Formats: sequence, C-alpha cells, structure tokens
Amino acid sequence: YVENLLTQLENELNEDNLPEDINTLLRKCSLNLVTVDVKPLLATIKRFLTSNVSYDSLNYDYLLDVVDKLVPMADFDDVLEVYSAEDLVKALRSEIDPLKVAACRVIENSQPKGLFATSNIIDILLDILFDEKVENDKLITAIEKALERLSTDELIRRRLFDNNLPYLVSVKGRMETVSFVRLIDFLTIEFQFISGPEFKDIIFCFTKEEILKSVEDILVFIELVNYYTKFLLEIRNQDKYWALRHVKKILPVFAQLFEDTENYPDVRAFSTNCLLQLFAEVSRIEEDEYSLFKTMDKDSLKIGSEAKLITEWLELINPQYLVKYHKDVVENYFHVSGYSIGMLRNLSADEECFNAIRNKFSAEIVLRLPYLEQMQVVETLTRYEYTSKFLLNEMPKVMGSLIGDGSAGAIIDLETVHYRNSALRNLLDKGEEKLSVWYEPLLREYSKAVNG
Repeated sequence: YVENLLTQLENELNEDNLPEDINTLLRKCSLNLVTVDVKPLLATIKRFLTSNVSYDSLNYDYLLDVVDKLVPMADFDDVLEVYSAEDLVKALRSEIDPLKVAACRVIENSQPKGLFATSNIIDILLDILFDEKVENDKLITAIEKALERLSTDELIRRRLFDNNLPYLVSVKGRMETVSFVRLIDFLTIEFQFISGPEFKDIIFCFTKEEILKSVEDILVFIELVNYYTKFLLEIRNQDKYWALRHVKKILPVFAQLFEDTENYPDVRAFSTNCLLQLFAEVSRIEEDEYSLFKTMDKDSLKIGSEAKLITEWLELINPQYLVKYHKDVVENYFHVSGYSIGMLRNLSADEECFNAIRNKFSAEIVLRLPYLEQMQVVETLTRYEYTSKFLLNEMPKVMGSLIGDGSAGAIIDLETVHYRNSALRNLLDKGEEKLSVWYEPLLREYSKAVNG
C-alpha cells in the first residue's frame, strides 16, 4: 500500500541466497513507484550495483527504476550519505554498468545544482559519454539527463567549459561519428544556459572546412545542419543576439552545398527538407534589413527559378522577406486550393504579404473545396486579426458555411472538427463587439462539440 512494498523488497535483497522469485517482486515495486526511514533501499540496492557477480534472477531494469524514482524523490542529504562525492568517483570509473547508471541518478538531482563542481565528477561523466567504446544507451541517456539538469548552475557550466574545454574541442576536431554526434546534442543543451562571455568560439562554432568534412558521413551532416537550425531559434527565443556574429558567415556554406548537385548530390537527396528549415531561420533572424539571407538567395538558393521548389519557399521562408523581394512569386503560384494550405499558413504571418493575395483569394473558391480543406482554409484565416477582417465581412458565404446553414458537405469528419473547432474558438476570442452578427451562431456551433 505505502513504503511497505519497497521495505518488503529490502529484506529479500539483504538475503544471502535471494528468493528466486526476485524478478516478479521487482515487477511490482517499480510499477507502484510510478504513483509518486529515508536511507533503507539506497544502501540495500547499492550492494547489487557494486556487486561484480552477474544477476540473471535479479533483472536490474526494474532495480535501477526503483533508484531512478527513489533518489530524486527522497531527501538528498540522506542520498548524499549513502552516495557521496567519494562513492561516485569509484562508481563512475568502475566497469559495472548498473552502478554507473545509478551513480548518474545521484549526480542527476545534485542539491545545490553546483555541488559536484568542486570535484572532477563532471570530468569523469564526459570521458564516459564522449567514448565511442561505450554503447550502453541506458547509461548514455543517464549521463545526458544529469548534464542537462546540472547545466542550470553557474559552477557546472564553468567546469564543463574550462577543465573539459580541451577534451571537448579534441572530440570536435577528431570528428568520430559516435562521439561527434554526442557533442552536437550536448552543445545544443549547453547553449540554452551559456551566457555571453561563457561562449568559447571554437567548441560552439564549426568552420567551413569542418562542415565540408561532415559531408563524408551524411548522417553527421544532417545533425550538424540540425545543430545550426536549433542555434538560430535559441537566438530569437532567448534573445541571445550576441551569438549571431559567431555563426553568421559559416551559414552561406550550407547554401552553397544546397545549390551544388554535381559535386554534392547526397546533400539535396538526404537533407533537402532539413536544410530548408535552416534557411527559414536565416530569413527570420534579426538583421537590418535581411542581407545575410539575401546574399544566400541571390548567389546560391535562388528563390523561384527552380520550379519544384517554389512550393516549399512559399511554405517555409519568412513572409516578411517574401513580400519585400518576391511579391510576384507569392501572387503567381499561391491561390485558394487544397495544396496551398501550407502556403496560406506561412504567408498569413504578415499583413502586407496577406494583402498581396487578397485578390487571388475569393469566397466562391473556398466553397468548392471539400469540407476538410474548406475548414483548413477558414482555420488558417482565423489565426490573425487582419485575416478575420477578410473572412467575417468580405467572404460571409464562407463564414455561413462554417456554421453550416444546413451543411456544405456532411458528415464524416476524421480530423476536420479540430480545424472547425479551432476556427470556432478563435473567432469567439475576438468578443461580441468584433464578431457582430456572428457571436450567437458561432457560440452555438462551438458548444455542440464541447458538450456533444
């Protein structure tokens, strides 16, 4: 019922010849802990982890889950008594994997978060992680979980970027698949907390040559492309615009590789969609007034020209850029059709861009679409205030079809209601004053899904 199930397992672990039904008992202790004496089962499990003999009857899968739950939950001053700084150095450096994973659980939730910054436990953790010989996924995940959690502290970020600073850049220059990709996911997590000075140009930024070197094993190139897509996003979200200067000029290298198909063909066949997502962030980043992306566009990318790409450019690139420089492209491609769904979604973000396609938009077109797409379009037009102005008053037969005087299709929905409902709840958020002669039919139709 309470801790009586975990203090039951306690006495069976204390037993010299463990009750062979120790697997079925562990199959309950671990699943019952999911619901939620402080140092009983901490030292009792510790004897199995430190135990060099293999346990076929005692499947650690569950024994380590009991620790993964107990350790973060129970008081850390009690957990620090069983597993101290001295206990961890012996545990991490040992060649007993369950003990190593359980040690990560202690380093995981350190109290305070900069407790083991004095000790070189942070250093040991990296030497296991950036070690291609280690393939135990459970262990690698446990080292990352602890790192991501302790990276919140000042004392940990400095120890990670000073003592391990050479060992980090070493792996970076080495470029070993298992290790280097492990460095990409590490540095991304680290950049979320790393301040302006704490930035070490070499470990965070990769030079043109290194990106050309990653081309070899396409798998690395995609995560390296991903690394920079992640970087430009944490620049606009955390407003870390000091990190812009550091990357800046190494981005057009990706634009070159995307243009070249003769020399680099696997780039445009294994990372086309991935690189597209990277370019969209380049157009969106803070620059006066869109020059870095403009250079990439005029020299390599070439927005338009490539027929099979026009769709995606109007589907991913910043509309604020697309309006000021490719106004023609927007007018001569995107129209009302159950394919331009994504084009409408992406181009709707700016008023000037949406105003350029007011003409190409017409009430009669929306009505001839299947009710699925019909709603998709309505939903998309209920995203902003200026799009509401064009839906509520300009196309009322569309708004009238949203309520469905009868039905402009009916009844099989699948997903369509999610779109209908969103469009219904989004219009209602404007207030009775804004909705005018639609506040009553909209509040009525939306209530049909929340109750029914």
